[PDB]
Amino acid sequence: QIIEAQGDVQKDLQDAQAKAQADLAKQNAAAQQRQAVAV
Amino acid sequence: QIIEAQGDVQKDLQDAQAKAQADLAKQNAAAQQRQAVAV
Repeated sequence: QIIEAQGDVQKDLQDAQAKAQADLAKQNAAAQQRQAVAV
Repeated sequence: QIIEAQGDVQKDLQDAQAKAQADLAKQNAAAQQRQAVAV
């Protein structure tokens, strides 16, 4: 039970981390295309 | 209960860290576009 609780809290922690990383990557790609399209 | 409290305090810690990282990335992108638009 203790290991399952720790695994669940971890799993949501890395799920939030992965979502944040994906959002950051999307924002970086948007910034890159915005700065590259200008000419 | 202890594991849930630790998970909650961690979760807010990495949420603040991700928000700070996103703000830093936005500031860096703004600085890059400002320094590149000058010609």
